[PDB]
Amino acid sequence: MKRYRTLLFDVDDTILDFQAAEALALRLLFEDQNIPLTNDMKAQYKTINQGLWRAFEEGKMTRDEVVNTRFSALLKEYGYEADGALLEQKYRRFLEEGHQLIDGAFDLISNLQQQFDLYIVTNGVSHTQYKRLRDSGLFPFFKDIFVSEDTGFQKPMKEYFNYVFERIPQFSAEHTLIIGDSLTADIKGGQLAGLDTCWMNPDMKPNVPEIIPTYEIRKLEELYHILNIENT
Repeated sequence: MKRYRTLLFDVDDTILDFQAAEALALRLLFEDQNIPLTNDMKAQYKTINQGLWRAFEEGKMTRDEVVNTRFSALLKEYGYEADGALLEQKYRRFLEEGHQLIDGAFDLISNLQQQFDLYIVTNGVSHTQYKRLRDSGLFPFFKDIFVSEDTGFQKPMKEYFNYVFERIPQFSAEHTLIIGDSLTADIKGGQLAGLDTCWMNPDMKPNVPEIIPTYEIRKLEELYHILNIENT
């Protein structure tokens, strides 16, 4: 039977609770600006932010443009003249203080480190991901951290994965699994790159693009059975 050797983990909403970090950072940003954060505004922020990150994944926008325009795009249509780069800098500081964990992530990663080689694969801002991984105690369990900004490309692009593969000693695709919550960055990314994929989908979101993962789970602890190792 197949035994994976190398696990590539996405960060946000895979092992760290990015939703929680985002929720806190948005609240604090809007309090900082003394602007009421209505349900309608929060919903539009999420749609705008999602569309801009997708444009970046697709190669249609730089990440800097994504993060430096999302808050000006939102506030401008609600009638506020806003400096998108300044708002992002404030948001960024608050986001970098949120290192909430996904349920079971610490115990899972600690257990897997004993039997597999673990790596991080992320499109997130390098400083932000390093800091949140350090603060949550996850950082030392990973052999390396591969950030899109070093590569010239981003998940799901095949060239991002080429960069990662060249930097894993004795890399074998057949013995590698990528685990992440994004159909578009992680699952499409891994599939393109010749990897088995594991979709973290706790909320049983639909698969609108029909990007089919090798596995789909709701909780990280379901990995023990997929990886065929005993939980401890």
